[PDB]
Amino acid sequence: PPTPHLDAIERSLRDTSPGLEGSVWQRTDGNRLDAPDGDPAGWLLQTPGCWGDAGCKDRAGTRRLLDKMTRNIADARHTVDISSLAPFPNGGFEDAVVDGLKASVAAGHSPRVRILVGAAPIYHLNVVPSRYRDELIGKLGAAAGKVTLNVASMTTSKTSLSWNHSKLLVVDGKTAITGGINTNKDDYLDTAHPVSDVDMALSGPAARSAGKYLDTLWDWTCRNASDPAKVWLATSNGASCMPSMEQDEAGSAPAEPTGDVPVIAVGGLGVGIKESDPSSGYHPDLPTAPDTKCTVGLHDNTNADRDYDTVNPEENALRSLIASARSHVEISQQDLNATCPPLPRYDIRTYDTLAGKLAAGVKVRIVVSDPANRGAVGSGGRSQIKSLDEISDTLRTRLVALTGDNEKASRALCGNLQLASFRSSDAAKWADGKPYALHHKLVSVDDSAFYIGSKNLYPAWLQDFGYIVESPAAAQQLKTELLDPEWKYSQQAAATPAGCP
Ligand SMILES: CCCC(=O)OC[C@H](COP(=O)(O)O)OC(=O)CCC
Repeated sequence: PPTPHLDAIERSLRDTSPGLEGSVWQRTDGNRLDAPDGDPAGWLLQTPGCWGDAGCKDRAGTRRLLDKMTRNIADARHTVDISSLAPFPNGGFEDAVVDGLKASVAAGHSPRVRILVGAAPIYHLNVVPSRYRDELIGKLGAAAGKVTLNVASMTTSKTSLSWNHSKLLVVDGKTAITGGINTNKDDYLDTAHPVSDVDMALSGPAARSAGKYLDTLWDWTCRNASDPAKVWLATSNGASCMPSMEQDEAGSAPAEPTGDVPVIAVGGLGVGIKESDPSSGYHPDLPTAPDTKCTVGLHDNTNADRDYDTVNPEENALRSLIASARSHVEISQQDLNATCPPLPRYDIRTYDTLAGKLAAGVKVRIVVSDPANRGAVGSGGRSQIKSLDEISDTLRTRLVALTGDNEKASRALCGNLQLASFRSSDAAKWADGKPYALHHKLVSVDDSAFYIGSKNLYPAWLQDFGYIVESPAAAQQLKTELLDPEWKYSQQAAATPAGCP
């Protein structure tokens, strides 16, 4: 079974980060999209899960995701590995962890558990590692004595604004849930205006790849607990820091296959974990582009740092995913552009790839969060543009820079671009009155290969992770369950750019 899209991505990653293969990125065969029997598309865990229901009575997607998290942890024989943006998991998310651990201990196991969050410098952490550990111990009750906890909050770079943004739940190195959902009450659990998000569940060797990736983050975290400005660490039962928990669990034999799905795991190390991939020959033609009305003051790691690429293969992974599309690409995001300053407004190479596809007649669709979404720096569902023209107009100038003339750029822009903000029903806003917020980090290409993960397409220099799947059957489930319903309702919020019929 051919995988032309995974092949193009694999070439990009091996030229970018050959040294990081097997830790920060890895291609595997034999994975299974982990759907419960009777629900073939249940591996796709969308939230809140109320397509075409403006009042969203039944938050059935959020209940399936928590149910799935609880069940995967309950099955744990050996290791539980959790990462997210701060805060530590609370609400139903903590209940899922606590309930799962009690069940695993009750089945006679003594699981080791890593819970890592990334914290921004300006962010104040109400519940710190030691307090969170203590809450866990208390709710676990008698079971705590059999549970080895490592809990840690971390920040890799104050100046380059870098900390963990990956959203992972890996159990025994063989099941993995990942995506864009924060294990964080307020965003998804207790509001009549809940953010729209998506996760996926798999099993197989690509779960071990996620495990390896978290070992990389914990090697750094354990070592840099020597600097409490960077790492806060708490363990239970006198346990040591466990930097290589996933490698110890893997052992010598290679991961066993669970199905037939080929997957590329790929993350990135942000800034301040590893300066560069010492074995990488990557030497790119970095784009000479200016920006209309923003210049980043910080050093532009997205658009002008070779070394950053070599330790962040996810950014080239996403670009070569779009580059790989022969027919059509769907981009469903919270944002394509970033707030500038502090970060660059956009990823030049990404917009050049998109423009190149518009000029080749490849259909491009961009659905982002509504610009009416104002939030704080990390609100989730917030928008970082004031208008959708800040995407189309950028696509235009990058088209003119390529095609030569503006007329040719209009036949490309108006002919091949669909640009909208997110809706999940016929209502323009929630029946709550507040607007729809989108939190996807999703790219789909030719209904064959897709990315689901935590890594946004807008510039951020955080540590992220995600999976690229190539499977015509799985992209078809993705199209039916998410992409078609998304466009069915977000086209009522479509943009028609400047200079177009
Ligand atoms: C600031 C540059 C990194 C960034 O942009 O951070 C976005 C992230 C949320 O990202 P997202 O989930 O909305 O895509 O917020 C945070 O990590 C900071 C919260 C205090």
